[PDB]
Amino acid sequence: GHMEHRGTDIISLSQAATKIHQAQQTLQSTPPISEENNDERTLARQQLTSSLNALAKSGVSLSAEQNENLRSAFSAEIWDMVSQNISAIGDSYLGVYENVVAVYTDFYQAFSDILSKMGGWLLPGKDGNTVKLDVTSLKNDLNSLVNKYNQINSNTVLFPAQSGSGVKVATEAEARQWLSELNLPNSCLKSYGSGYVVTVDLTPLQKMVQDIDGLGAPGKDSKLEMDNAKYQAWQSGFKAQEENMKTTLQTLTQKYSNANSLYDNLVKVLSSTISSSLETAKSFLQ
Ligand code: NI
Repeated sequence: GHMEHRGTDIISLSQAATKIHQAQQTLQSTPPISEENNDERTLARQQLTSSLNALAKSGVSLSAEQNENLRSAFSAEIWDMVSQNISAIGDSYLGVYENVVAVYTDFYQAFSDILSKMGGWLLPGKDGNTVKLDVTSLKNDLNSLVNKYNQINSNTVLFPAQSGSGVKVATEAEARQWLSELNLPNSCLKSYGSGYVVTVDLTPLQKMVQDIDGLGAPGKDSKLEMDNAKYQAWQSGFKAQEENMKTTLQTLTQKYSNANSLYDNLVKVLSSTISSSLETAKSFLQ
């Protein structure tokens, strides 16, 4: 125990610092908006975990204070506990949030694509005080989106994260915990086979379709002639529902960001611990 090995400690600590910094760069730069991006993020966390596994085996020494920092933050042996703890947070918390954003991203794009058609569904009325709305084309497109995202598959499931040809499901209790965590309405909790899933919120779309039927029966052309005031009042209601979906997506992306920030704060604790150890290896008390 009397012979030092600063050279090898410097190499081992440097190696770990580098891998941790690379994983951090990935997790701060790569948005969780596609399967491909999330694969990159998951790989970055694997690279971090592996680096801590290697560091644990390297025999670098921790001071009492560094030891304590690690125990406190993550509540050879110490590094294995740290690796286990951060791995759980990455897989079970951050990785679920990443799936939530990617799934919602594509859903919301599908909605955006319908909004892009609305211009063509609003025509001149019989005179300057009236309009003609293609209520049939609009309702059909919304109902189609509802139908698509009312299914249970990888396009629709927020939790659990999906992969392979089955449907991964959770216990009701675990699913409700995520429902609460995500601040989603109760309609998002769905039974599937032996368990439960959490899916996208269709309620504003369904409300839109209801308000369309509320305007009254279309004419012979499947379109609805409307006085300007009535159209304006309907448009206000439609926008309100668009706002609801926008708000939902916003909550979810902010919560993802905070999950990513929580993981990053742990990474900072790692980097600071390793940096302090590197100073120790380089320092000579006179
Ligand atoms: Ni010795």
